[PDB]
Amino acid sequence: ADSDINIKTGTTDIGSNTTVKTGDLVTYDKENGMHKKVFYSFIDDKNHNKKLLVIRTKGTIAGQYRVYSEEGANKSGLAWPSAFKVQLQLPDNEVAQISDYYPRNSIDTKEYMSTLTYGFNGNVTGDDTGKIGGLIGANVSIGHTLKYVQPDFKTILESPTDKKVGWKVIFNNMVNQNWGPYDRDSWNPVYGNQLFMKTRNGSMKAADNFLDPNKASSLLSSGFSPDFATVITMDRKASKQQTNIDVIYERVRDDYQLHWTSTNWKGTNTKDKWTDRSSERYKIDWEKEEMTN
Amino acid sequence: ADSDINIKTGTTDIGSNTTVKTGDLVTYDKENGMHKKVFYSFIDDKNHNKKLLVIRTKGTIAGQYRVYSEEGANKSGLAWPSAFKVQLQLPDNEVAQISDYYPRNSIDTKEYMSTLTYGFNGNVTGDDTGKIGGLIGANVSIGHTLKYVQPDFKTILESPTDKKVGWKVIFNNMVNQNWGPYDRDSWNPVYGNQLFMKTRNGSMKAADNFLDPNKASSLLSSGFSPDFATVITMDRKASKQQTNIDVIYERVRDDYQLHWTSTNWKGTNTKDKWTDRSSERYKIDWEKEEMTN
Amino acid sequence: ADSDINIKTGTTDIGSNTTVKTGDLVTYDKENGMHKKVFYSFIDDKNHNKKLLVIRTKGTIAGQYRVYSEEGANKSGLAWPSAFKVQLQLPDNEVAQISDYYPRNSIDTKEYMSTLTYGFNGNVTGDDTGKIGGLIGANVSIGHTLKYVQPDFKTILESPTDKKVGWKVIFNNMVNQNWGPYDRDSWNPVYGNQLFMKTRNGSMKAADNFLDPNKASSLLSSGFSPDFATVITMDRKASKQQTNIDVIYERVRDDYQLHWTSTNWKGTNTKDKWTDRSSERYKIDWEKEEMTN
Amino acid sequence: ADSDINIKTGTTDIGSNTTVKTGDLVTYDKENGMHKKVFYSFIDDKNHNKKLLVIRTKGTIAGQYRVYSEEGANKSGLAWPSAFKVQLQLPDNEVAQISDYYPRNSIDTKEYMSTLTYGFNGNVTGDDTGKIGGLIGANVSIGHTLKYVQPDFKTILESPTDKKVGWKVIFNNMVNQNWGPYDRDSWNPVYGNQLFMKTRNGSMKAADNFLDPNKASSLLSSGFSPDFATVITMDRKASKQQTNIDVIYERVRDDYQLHWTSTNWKGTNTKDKWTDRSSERYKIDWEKEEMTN
Amino acid sequence: ADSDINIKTGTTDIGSNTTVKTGDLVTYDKENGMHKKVFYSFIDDKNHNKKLLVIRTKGTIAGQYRVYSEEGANKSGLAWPSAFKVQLQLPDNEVAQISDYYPRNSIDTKEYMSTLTYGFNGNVTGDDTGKIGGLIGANVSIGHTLKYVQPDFKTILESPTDKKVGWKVIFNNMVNQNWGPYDRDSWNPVYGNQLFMKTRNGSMKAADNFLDPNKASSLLSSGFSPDFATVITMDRKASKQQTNIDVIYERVRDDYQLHWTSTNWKGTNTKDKWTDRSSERYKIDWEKEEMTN
Amino acid sequence: ADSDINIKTGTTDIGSNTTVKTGDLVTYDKENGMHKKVFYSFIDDKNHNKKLLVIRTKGTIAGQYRVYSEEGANKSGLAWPSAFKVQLQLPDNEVAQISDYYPRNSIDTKEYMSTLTYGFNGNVTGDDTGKIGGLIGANVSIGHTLKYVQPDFKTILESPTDKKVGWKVIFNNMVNQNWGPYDRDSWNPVYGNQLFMKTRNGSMKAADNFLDPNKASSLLSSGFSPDFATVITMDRKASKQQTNIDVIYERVRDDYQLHWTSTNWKGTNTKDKWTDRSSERYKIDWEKEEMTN
Ligand SMILES: CCCCCCCCCC(=O)OC[C@H](COP(=O)(O)OCC[N+](C)(C)C)OC(=O)CCCCCCCCC
Ligand SMILES: CCCCCCCCCC(=O)OC[C@H](COP(=O)(O)OCC[N+](C)(C)C)OC(=O)CCCCCCCCC
Ligand SMILES: CCCCCCCCCC(=O)OC[C@H](COP(=O)(O)OCC[N+](C)(C)C)OC(=O)CCCCCCCCC
Ligand SMILES: CCCCCCCCCC(=O)OC[C@H](COP(=O)(O)OCC[N+](C)(C)C)OC(=O)CCCCCCCCC
Ligand SMILES: CCCCCCCCCC(=O)OC[C@H](COP(=O)(O)OCC[N+](C)(C)C)OC(=O)CCCCCCCCC
Ligand SMILES: CCCCCCCCCC(=O)OC[C@H](COP(=O)(O)OCC[N+](C)(C)C)OC(=O)CCCCCCCCC
Repeated sequence: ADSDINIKTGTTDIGSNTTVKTGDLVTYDKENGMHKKVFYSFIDDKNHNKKLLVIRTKGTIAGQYRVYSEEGANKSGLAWPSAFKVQLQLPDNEVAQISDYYPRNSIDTKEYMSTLTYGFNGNVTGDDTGKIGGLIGANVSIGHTLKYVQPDFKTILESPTDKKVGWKVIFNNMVNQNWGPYDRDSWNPVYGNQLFMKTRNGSMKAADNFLDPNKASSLLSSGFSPDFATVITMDRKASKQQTNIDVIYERVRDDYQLHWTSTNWKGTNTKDKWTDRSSERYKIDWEKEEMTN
Repeated sequence: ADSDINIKTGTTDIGSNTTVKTGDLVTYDKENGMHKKVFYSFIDDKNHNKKLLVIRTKGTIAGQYRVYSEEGANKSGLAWPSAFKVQLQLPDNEVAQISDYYPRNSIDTKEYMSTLTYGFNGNVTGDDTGKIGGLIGANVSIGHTLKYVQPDFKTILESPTDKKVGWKVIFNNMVNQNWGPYDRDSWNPVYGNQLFMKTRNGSMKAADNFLDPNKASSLLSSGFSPDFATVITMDRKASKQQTNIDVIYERVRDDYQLHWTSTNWKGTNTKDKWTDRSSERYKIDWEKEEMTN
Repeated sequence: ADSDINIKTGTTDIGSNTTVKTGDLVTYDKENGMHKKVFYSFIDDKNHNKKLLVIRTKGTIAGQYRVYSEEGANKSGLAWPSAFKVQLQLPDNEVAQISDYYPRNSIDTKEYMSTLTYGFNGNVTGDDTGKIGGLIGANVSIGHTLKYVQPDFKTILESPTDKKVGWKVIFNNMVNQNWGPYDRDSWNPVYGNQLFMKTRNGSMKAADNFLDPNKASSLLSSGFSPDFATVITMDRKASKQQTNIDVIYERVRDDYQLHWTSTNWKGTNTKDKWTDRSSERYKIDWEKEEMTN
Repeated sequence: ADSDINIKTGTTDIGSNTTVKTGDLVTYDKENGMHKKVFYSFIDDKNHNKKLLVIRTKGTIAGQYRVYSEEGANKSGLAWPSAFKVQLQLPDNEVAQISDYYPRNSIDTKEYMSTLTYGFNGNVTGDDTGKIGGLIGANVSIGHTLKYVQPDFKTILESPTDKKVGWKVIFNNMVNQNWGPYDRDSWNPVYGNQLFMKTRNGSMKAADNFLDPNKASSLLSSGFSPDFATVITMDRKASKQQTNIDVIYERVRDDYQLHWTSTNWKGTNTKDKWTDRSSERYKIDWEKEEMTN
Repeated sequence: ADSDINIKTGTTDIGSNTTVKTGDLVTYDKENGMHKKVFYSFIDDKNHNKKLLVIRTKGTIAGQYRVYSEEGANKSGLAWPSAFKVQLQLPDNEVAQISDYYPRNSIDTKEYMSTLTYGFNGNVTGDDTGKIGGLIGANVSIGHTLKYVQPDFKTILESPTDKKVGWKVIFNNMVNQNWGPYDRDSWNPVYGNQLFMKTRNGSMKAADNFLDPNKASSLLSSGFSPDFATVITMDRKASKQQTNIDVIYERVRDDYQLHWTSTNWKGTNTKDKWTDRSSERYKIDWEKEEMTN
Repeated sequence: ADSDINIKTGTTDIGSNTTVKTGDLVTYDKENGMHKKVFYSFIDDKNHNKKLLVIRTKGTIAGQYRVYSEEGANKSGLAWPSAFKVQLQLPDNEVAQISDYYPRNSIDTKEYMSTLTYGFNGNVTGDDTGKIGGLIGANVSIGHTLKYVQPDFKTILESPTDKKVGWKVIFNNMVNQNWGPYDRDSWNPVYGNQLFMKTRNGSMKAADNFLDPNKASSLLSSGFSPDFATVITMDRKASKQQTNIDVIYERVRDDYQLHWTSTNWKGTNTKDKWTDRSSERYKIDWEKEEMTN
């Protein structure tokens, strides 16, 4: 908070009394279903030290959640998106540098609660025959309760070097049919990984017996639309005013297969089966303030 | 957050010191009961890279929740809106492209809570006859609690290609008569799908025995009014300054039938029975900045 | 959110650098107790496409909650407002159209919580005679908890056509004497519909035995004041610049009668007994920007 | 709160009607994986008393979470970041001084709840033989509940002297596999420190049996990006207008080793095993208002 | 709230259309580890009645939490900061006065909840021999629950006279090892004051057996940074325009000693053992609007 | 809310385009420890109807919590502030009037919750000898829960007449040693009023056995600083432009005495023992817009 040091709010920011030449580039990769788009902005504030360029890789990545293979009613497969990734890179010999990037790793908290209870009890028992009985008792109780919030997909910021910065979205865990949350490594000796399992012992065809995409999380089927910001600074006295950038939109899928053993379905997951990458190279012209490709 | 990179807030946005020519077009489709409307705005900022056009498909889609067929008191049917859809498409040969779209798939979270309890107990029992008894005990308890919020209708963003983008609204599940939430695939061996069932074993006429539309969710009967935004960019040097768009407002209904077997009502649901589509083609004139049709 | 597409906030709105000629018309209908009022505003922004007119039907509708008929102490009646309605309509041959309307159907959510508990137990029992006993036990528990918020009166938006748009307020359910919520269709074999019942088996006069209006919801007795907004657009090249509108403020009452059978009171409800409508026709003059009548 | 003393808000702040010359310097230390960056701003308000300079050490520090050594399946090690540190220092003979620093130690609160319950009980027991029995009882209960929120990593502000100021981020405790929170000093006689333990008695290779980095907290693997602000004031009449600063980005790792004793895995932690420091010296030129190096 | 009297918000404040000459003075007291700093501002609004001066004693006070003395493994001591204080004073003969001071005593609230429960019970017992038994029971329960939030350190405003005003921060109570909150006066017959005790009956060296500073509250080890505001008014017609102020940063430490009696550790606390004061005298020159020393 | 009537926000307020001459007067009453201060503002808006003057009686009142008398170890007393009061009055013959006053009586709410539970139970018992037993049971439960928040000190606004207006702060109730809240009228047959009691049956000296001021609420010891606003209007055509005001800062103390009967301490409270008043008379000069004294 800038106002917490007594500095008037907004004084230290950059971009006042200047003209910013924004832009936009959109490209669709039919092969991988990645509607990538980048929205840039050239800021050159005279009071600043270096020329600036903010790249916002909005785009969108499809889900690709479908049953790829079926072999009769005995067994069938399924491919689902294990994690989405997007990164920006620069040539090793380039002179520009990565300055900032908004979505960053943040610390996570958890509640905690301790309970202690003392008790006392006493009753008097009697019957018709005149018998009289008594009972005196006591009890103690100690309790620990711990609660926290865990999302289905967890965004991460990979260690950003000077030249390349990249994010990542992975599959934390999911709740199926209102049952206990499952994850890729979850295992049960009888049924196995029940992640995307419709019925434990249904009699339908194996390919049919898969969780309906609507029931599952949206990102699995309808894709994930990133919103990431990075800022690139280039010295104003550099001999060359042209730079090249590479943007990647890789998506990683997994193989989930359920198998009918004798009576019930058995689910197995094979992480990191396929990976799809869609890299496009853009060219930056600092002098003209336009990025084209 | 633009201010989190130290850039002055609002610097990177587009639309400053420019005149935007808005508009409006309203049309009602009596056949399907879809009061469709589009509210557009032409933004051509000199500091930007391409001409812009934002389309907000506000409109409204009716519910169409009524008992379509009745056959005596033995059985009767009912049609309800399973899902609402709206999408924008462009001709394959067009040069414009889809840039953005507001309502997007978002990650969902869930609470979690683990509990552990230790116990101790002891009592002394005595009677008139002088008998003295004792009791010492202990117990342990482990508990997992998981809570999350699930809406009745869940909006989704279908995988947006470069040329076409479309949303979708589906029926998650509903609570009937304060009873457990039901959904399309819910089944009970005795009664069956009790989704829109008034009384389990009422003696009234079959057509009468249906959940009152007021009790159910509003969207089922009174319709759903969308609010979706998309932005279309067209290069300023293109030879042709005219483009055509298509807007669709399809709505999908289901068939719900309850049947009197011997004593109680039995309910069955047949998903995706009917679909109603209302597509209108608009023409865009970038040079004059007006969309008409 | 306009700022979520990178457009500067407020750019796409209409009404900048223009003069709006507001107005006001108030009329009271003594027969039906409806203090109806409309607050209009003519907006004609040169950058827009059509002339605009926003109508805000503020007004107010009385409750009319009273004991209409009494027949000795054996039985008596009561009329209460089941639902309030207000709608705007245009002549079929008119050229203007309905564009927007603020209060719209919204999706409703519900919480959900699943619980699972394991237990263990063991005690050692002994007495004076040296007898020693043991006990080992275990238990499991499964719990589903579902919570949601339900208001007394639920506003709805009837399917809006091009020419007419109307809202509606209905009676969801009410809590009486801190007892379980009741509604119009609620029934109990012994007492019946106990909605507005003071005492189950009081000995007072039948007319007296009714819930005090203060205890009940406010809208029942003191009326409901609507706040609804609609916008009408008319093409700027139309031959005729005059339009007629109709505004209706209908209110629906129900008959609630309690009857002394032998020992306790019995309550019965007869929905949709009376309806009161108060329609006034206004005239719109686009050229002069004034609505009068 | 400035407005709480009746002073108009923002009156006492500094930075109005002045030009601030910002800047930026980025450097990457390949050896230690620390993408350090500093964003400075020279403020010289004529109404103020001294020249000002705010340094925001944004940067980023990698996680470095990996299995460094493995010796067959009997045992293997692991190094994880115990704490991240960053500090600014000035030469002892310098004339500038440290004025402020935003992230500061803050007081922490805890909930508290006391419960007291009285009880009464009575039952009548009878059998076919005509025997009649009674039971009267009472009980009391006292309960203390205390709850508070404890984050995984806890930022601290080391005692700031006049010349040097430094922050610190340490490892509070973590929740593993939904089990009770663990910390560095946690110990269990059977298993030991179960902090980063995959399975208690799994049969896999020792190196394999480690908690997946995705499951653990993000900062452990993907690094921690600091955001700390400090302000340096230098008198405007000083003979020398040049100052030197030192910025350090030390990171401390620990050694976590699990050992297979006879049947189950045993985990041991050795705090403060390695420390990595990356110090860079910057030069400040007050007269020209530029920091370079 | 100024707007609650119908006065336009901000009308009654002071500081509009005037120039405020701020300042800053920083000094570090190596002997006591108190990085004291004062940030002043001279406001002389022509519409006001007196000259104004707001002093914000930001500064910072070190924690000084360490084991001062150890005598073998039998016993050892510890000194921790019991309370931090800071006050401003004026000479008795001075003419200026204290007007305001932000952080002020505030009323504290507590929740409350009363519970009442009625019960009923009945079971039918039978065996093979045809014996039939019954049981009818009832019970009542009354419960009072009271919850409130209590911070570790509680800031107070000492009774402010005309000439001197001073704040105070004291040690409310702390939670150790997730156990019941402890305070200075807490006592246990077996162990004693268990405030900063690592293990109840550990076998390590006495000096070693102390709570790790990281586990404890931050203010204990890393110090407390105050933020207090006071405003001084001086008449504009006074003969002398020079005033002297004194600022004190006293810190009070306590002695905590744990002692090995025969088997377990015993902890004893001796409140108010040492006090450290660091007073500096500043000179105020109203005519020149500068405070120097 | 002004914007809820369609009036542009802030239109109806007073104070626009005018100059307000503020002020300040501070006086300390050594005898009673009341640092009283008044902050006035003369507003004369030409569009208004009367001259305005807002008086904000900020000031501060000391706590005066101490053991006044002790008589050996058998008994001792204590005086604590029961209630703080501040009021403004005008001479009866004056022409000015009291218009407004911010802190006003506000309605207080309470939660409420009704619970109902049905149960069922059944078990099968068997032993080695082949005996088989059964048990079928049921139970019902009704519960009322009511929760609300009650502060320690409750501010009130005494009935404001035309000439005088006064506030009041009283002692609602307090929580001692985490035990049930106590108040002035609380009584216990064995111990008595245990409000400020350290230990029930401690053996220390009577004067020593009193609750530590730090443990109690802050206002008891460190005093209460009021913040109250009132506005006085005087007609602009009045013959006399001078008015006199009286400001009072009375504080009421109570006598709390604990007495050693035979084994335990007994506490008694005598409400309204002493009262301290400090009234100062100010003179208002409307023509010159200055209040002096
Ligand atoms: C895997 C299990 C590892 C052992 C964990 C030990 C830490 C938990 C301590 C514990 O049980 O809580 C403390 C309780 C409650 O009493 P306290 O709060 O200590 O008050 C003393 C009253 N008392 C003498 C009648 C017992 O007092 C006790 O009963 C404590 C007795 C000494 C420690 C052993 C307790 C066994 C707990 C499983
Ligand atoms: C479908 C069921 C699959 C098995 C799930 C195992 C995971 C749950 C572990 C569990 O029951 O919780 C741990 C408990 C509580 O004690 P801990 O927290 O382990 O402390 C040890 C104290 N104790 C030796 C007296 C037991 O200690 C135990 O009693 C654990 C014993 C070893 C695991 C088997 C527990 C059976 C749970 C159904
Ligand atoms: C109207 C009632 C329709 C039936 C509803 C079935 C769905 C509910 C399943 C259920 O009861 O929850 C699962 C429980 C808990 O254990 P799980 O979480 O399955 O862990 C297995 C441990 N166990 C073998 C010792 C039981 O394990 C069981 O006991 C499940 C046994 C198989 C399903 C039948 C359960 C009967 C529930 C009324
Ligand atoms: C490690 C344990 C140290 C001792 C802690 C003592 C402090 C806790 C006091 C306590 O147990 O709570 C007070 C209860 C509840 O009654 P009160 O609220 O005192 O009302 C009196 C009614 N009664 C005479 C029928 C009992 O009344 C009592 O039963 C209090 C009796 C005197 C104190 C001893 C209680 C033993 C608690 C472990
Ligand atoms: C240290 C203890 C001091 C005594 C505290 C007395 C204040 C608490 C009163 C109390 O126990 O709550 C009221 C209950 C519940 O019934 P009520 O709400 O009074 O309804 C009457 C129904 N009844 C006749 C069947 C009892 O009705 C009763 O059982 C109240 C009977 C009269 C007061 C004595 C109750 C004993 C409480 C410890
Ligand atoms: C100081 C006490 C004054 C009396 C307060 C009466 C008001 C409370 C009524 C009450 O107990 O709650 C109603 C319950 C629950 O059943 P309901 O919700 O009435 O459903 C009827 C089912 N049942 C016939 C099997 C009982 O049904 C009953 O058991 C009600 C029976 C008639 C009223 C007497 C109940 C006694 C309560 C202390």
